[PDB]
Amino acid sequence: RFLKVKNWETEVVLTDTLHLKSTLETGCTEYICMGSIMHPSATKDQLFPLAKEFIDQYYSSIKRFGSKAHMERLEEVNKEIDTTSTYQLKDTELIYGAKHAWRNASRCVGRIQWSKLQVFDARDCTTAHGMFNYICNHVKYATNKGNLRSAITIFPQRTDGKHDFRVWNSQLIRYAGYKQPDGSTLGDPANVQFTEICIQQGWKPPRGRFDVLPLLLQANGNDPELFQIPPELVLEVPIRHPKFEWFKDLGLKWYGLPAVSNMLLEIGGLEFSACPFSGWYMGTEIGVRDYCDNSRYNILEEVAKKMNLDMRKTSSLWKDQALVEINIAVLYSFQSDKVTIVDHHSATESFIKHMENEYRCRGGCPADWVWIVPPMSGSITPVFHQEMLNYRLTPSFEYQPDPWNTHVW
Amino acid sequence: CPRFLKVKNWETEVVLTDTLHLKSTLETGCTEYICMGSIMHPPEDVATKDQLFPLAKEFIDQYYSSIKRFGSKAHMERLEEVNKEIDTTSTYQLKDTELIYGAKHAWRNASRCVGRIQWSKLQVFDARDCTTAHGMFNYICNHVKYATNKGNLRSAITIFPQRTDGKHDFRVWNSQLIRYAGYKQPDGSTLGDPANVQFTEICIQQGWKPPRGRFDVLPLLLQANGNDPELFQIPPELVLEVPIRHPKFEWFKDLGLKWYGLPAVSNMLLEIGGLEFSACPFSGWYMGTEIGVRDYCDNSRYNILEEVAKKMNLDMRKTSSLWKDQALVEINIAVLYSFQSDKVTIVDHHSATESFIKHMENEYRCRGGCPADWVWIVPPMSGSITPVFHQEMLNYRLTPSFEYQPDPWNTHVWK
Ligand code: HEM
Ligand code: HEM
Ligand SMILES: CNCc1ccc(-c2cncc(CCc3cc(C)cc(N)n3)c2)cc1
Ligand SMILES: CNCc1ccc(-c2cncc(CCc3cc(C)cc(N)n3)c2)cc1
Ligand SMILES: C[C@H](O)[C@H](O)[C@H]1CNc2nc(N)[nH]c(=O)c2N1
Ligand SMILES: C[C@H](O)[C@H](O)[C@H]1CNc2nc(N)[nH]c(=O)c2N1
Ligand SMILES: [Zn+2]
Repeated sequence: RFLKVKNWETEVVLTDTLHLKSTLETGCTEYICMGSIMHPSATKDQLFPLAKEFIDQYYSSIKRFGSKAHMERLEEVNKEIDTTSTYQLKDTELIYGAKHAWRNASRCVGRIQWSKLQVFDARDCTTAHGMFNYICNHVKYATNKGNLRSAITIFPQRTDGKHDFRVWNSQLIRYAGYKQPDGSTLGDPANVQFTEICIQQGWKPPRGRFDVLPLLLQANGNDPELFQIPPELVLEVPIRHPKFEWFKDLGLKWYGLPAVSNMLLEIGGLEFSACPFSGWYMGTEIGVRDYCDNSRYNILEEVAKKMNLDMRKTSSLWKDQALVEINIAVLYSFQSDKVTIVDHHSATESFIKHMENEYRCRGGCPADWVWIVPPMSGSITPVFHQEMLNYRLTPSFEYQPDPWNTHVW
Repeated sequence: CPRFLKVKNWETEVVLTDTLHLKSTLETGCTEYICMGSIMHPPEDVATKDQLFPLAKEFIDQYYSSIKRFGSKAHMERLEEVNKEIDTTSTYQLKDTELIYGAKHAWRNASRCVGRIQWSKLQVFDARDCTTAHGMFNYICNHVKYATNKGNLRSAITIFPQRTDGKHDFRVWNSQLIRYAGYKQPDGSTLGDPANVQFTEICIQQGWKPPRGRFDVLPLLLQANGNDPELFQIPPELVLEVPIRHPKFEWFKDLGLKWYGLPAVSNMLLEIGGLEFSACPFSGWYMGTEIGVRDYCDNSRYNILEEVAKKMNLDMRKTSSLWKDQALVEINIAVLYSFQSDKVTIVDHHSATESFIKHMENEYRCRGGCPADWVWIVPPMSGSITPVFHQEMLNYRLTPSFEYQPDPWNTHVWK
C-alpha cells in the first residue's frame, strides 16, 4: 500500500511508494517494534539474484533497462559467478553502488550531499602498506586544508572470509584512552580497549589527553600492522569560546575529519569489509556526544564550574546551560579556523529539504528518527516533528563484527 | 517469536532480558520490512459476543493471577458469571476491584509515558452511574479539585459508563480538561494557543462567549449517553495557574506568561477486558519540558523563542550562534522555578528520566519487561544528557490500555 508521512509542524503529508522495494528485514514485527535497538537481529546460488537485482536497478537508473549493454552484462555476471563463485563490479557500477549506499543510509542526516561523493577504487590493493598509502591519500583529499570533501575508499571484496580486508580502527582518526592506576581514565574512555590493543602491538603511547591513534590495518586476512598517519595530514581544531575567554584554558581540541572505517559496504551481493568513508562534522557530534556523554570525555561538571553555575539541584538545568555553551564553542572554533562544520539547525533543515526531494523524484526516503533527531534541542529542529518511515534498501552500509573477535592470529 | 529479547544500555552496558513481549495483544504498525516507530497514529459498531468472551477471560485470568488466586473457586465462579452476562446481555460489568486494577494497568502499560514509576498510586473515581452531562460536569469538577490538591498534585482518573451499542457514547469533547483558547484573526494572526483554534470555534458555535484573550480557559464540552454535547465553565477557583518568572531575569515576568498546573488527558479510550470506556479523563503532574519546550517554543504553539531571544540581547543572524538553544534553556529554567516557588508539583526532565530508568529496571525484574516508546520517552531538549537516550527499549502493546479514538465532532450524529 501507499504510506503517508505527516509533518506535525507544517501539516505537509508525503506519500511513500519506495518502501515497496525493500526485502531486507528491519527487526520489527507486527507485535514488537525494535526502532531504538542499535543492532537488531555467500554462495553462487544466493549471489546471482542479488547481482541481477543490482544490475537491473543500475541500468534502470541510466535509462537503458533491457538494453544490449544490460543483457550482455547480465550474461557476463552469470558466467563469472559460475566459474569463480563471485564477480567484479565495473567502475561505473562501483561508483553508483557507493553513492546509493550513502543515499539509502537511513541513519544519516547528511544525505542531501549523497551524489557528491568522491569514490576511490582500491580493489587492486594487496598489503597493509598498500592500504596505508590509499588511506593517507583519502585523508589528504577529504581534508583539503579545511574545505572538507566527502570521500570513500573501497578495498577488495570478501572472498572466502579468511582473507578479509579490514581497517581495525572504528574510525580513521580517534584519540587514545588510557586506564589510570588510580582507576580513572586519561583520554577517550571509549577507546581504552583498542588503545591497549595498539600498545600491545608495539605502539609507544605519549599518554596525553588527545593522542591520535595509529592505524591498524589488515590486508588479505593477515595479522594487522601499525602505521602513524603523518601529523600534517591530521587537521585539528583548538576549541575556544567567543565570550568566555577562560574556555581555551580547558585545553580542548578535536579532529576535523569524521571517517567511519568499521562498516561493511554491500553492493549486488558483494561484500566490501574495508570501505572507510568520511564527510564533515555536525557540531553536536563533538559538543554533545564526544565531550558530554558520561562514558566519553564527560566535561559538563568542569565547564559548569567555570560558568559559576549553581550545581546542587538538577532543576537549575545547570547541565543544559553548560551543554549549549560547549556547542557554541565548537561551532565557533571550526568556523574561525575555516574548517567545514554544520550546526544541527542547518543540518536538519537540509535534511527536511532532502526528504522532500526524494519523495518527489524517488517516491520515498528511508529514515531513522531515533538517529536523525539531534542529541540536543530536539523539538526546535524540524526533524523532531517529521514522521519518518524506516526500511532497508540495497546497496547499503551494514555493521560487521569487531575484527579482534573473529581473527585467528 | 523468540522467547527472550535483550535490550542494552549503551552508557552503563547493563543488559536486560524481556519476556513480557510474548503477552503482546495487538499491533504496532510495524512489519518485518518497515518500521513505523516515529508515526504518531499508526465504524460506530461494537464487539460481538464471540469477540468478547476470550478478551474477558484473558483479563479476568490476569486479575486473579495478580491477587494470587489463579484457579481458585472465586476465580472459576467469576469466569462463569462473566460468561453468563455476555451470553444473555452481550456485554458485562466490571467489579470495582477489577475496574481499579484495569485502570492502573492501562497506565502501567502506556508505552509513551515517562511517569509510570507512579502507576500503582492512582486514585480511581468510578462514575459509571453517571447519566447526564451535568452529572459529568460534577464528576469532572471533583476530579480537578481532588487532583489539584492546592498544588500538591495527585494522579487520578474518572471513568464514565462504557460503550454499549456505539450510539450512546460518553465523550469529553475537550482533548484535555484544561486548555487555553485560540482565536484566528481576519489578518491571519492568532491570539492565544494556535493549536486550539478548531475546538475554540466549536465552543463559540455552541454558545460560548469568548473573552478573546491570550490565556482563556476553555469550557468543558460534555457528551452524555450519545446526546448532543453541552457547555460548562470550570469554576475559576478550581483552575490552578502559575505565572512564569525567572530567578535571574527580572524582565521575564514582563512577558505575561502563565500556565495551568494540571495536565489532564480527556480524549482517550480506556480498554479493559474488551470493554471500552470512551470517556476516562486522567491527570498527573507536568514535566517542565512539556510547557517550556513544546507549549511555549513549538512554532505552531505560543512560539516565544524570538521574543525571549530579543530580550536576552542575543545575536540572532546566524543559527550557528545557537541563540534558539540558549533561549530554550532559560525558558525552561523559568518554568521549573515558577512552579517550585508556588509549590505546584513539577518534575524536571533529568529527574523524571532517571526515575523512569529505575522503574524500567524494576519492571524487567518483577514483570519480565516494560514496553516503552523511545521516540516519546526521550525529552524534547537535551536528549543525550538524560539516561533514557542511551537505553534500548522494546515497544509493544499490552492490555488493559489507553488507545486513541476519533474526534467526536467528526463522528457525532446531531439530534
Ligand atoms: C558530508 C557530510 C555528512 C554529514 C553532515 C553527516 C552527518 C551524519 C551524522 C551526524 C551521523 C550520526 C553519526 C553518529 O551519531 O555516530 C551520520 C551517520 C551516518 N552516515 Fe552521514 N554524514 C555525512 C557524510 C556521510 C557520508 C559521505 C557517508 C557514506 C558515504 C555517510 C554515511 C553514514 C552512515 C552509514 C551513518 C550511520 C553510521 C552508524 O550506523 O553508525 N555519511 N551522518
Ligand atoms: C503522575 C505523573 C505523570 C507524569 C510525570 C507523566 C509524564 C508524561 C509525559 C511527559 C508524557 C508525554 C506527553 C506529551 O508529550 O504529550 C506522558 C504521556 C502519557 N501519559 Fe503520563 N505522566 C503522568 C501521569 C499519567 C497518568 C496518571 C496516566 C494515566 C492514568 C498517564 C498516561 C499517559 C498516557 C496514555 C500518555 C500518552 C499520551 C498520548 O499518546 O498523547 N500518565 N506522560
Ligand atoms: C556507542 N557509540 C560509540 C561510538 C563512539 C564514537 C563514534 C564516532 C567517532 N568518531 C567519529 C564518528 C563519525 C560519525 C560521522 C560519520 C560521517 C561520515 C559524518 C559525520 N558527520 N559523522 C563517530 C561512533 C560510535
Ligand atoms: C500533536 N500534539 C498535539 C498536542 C498538544 C497538546 C497536548 C497537551 C495539552 N495539555 C496537556 C497535555 C498533558 C499531557 C500529559 C498528561 C499526563 C497524564 C501527564 C503529563 N505530564 N502530561 C498535553 C497534547 C497533544
Ligand atoms: C514525528 C514524531 O513522532 C512526533 O513529533 C513526536 C516525537 N516525540 C514526541 N514525544 C512526546 N513526548 N510528545 C510528542 O508529542 C512527540 N511528538
Ligand atoms: C538506545 C539508542 O538507540 C541509542 O542511544 C542511539 C539513540 N540515537 C542516536 N543517534 C545518533 N545520531 N547516534 C547515536 O549513537 C545514537 N544512539
Ligand atoms: Zn518498528
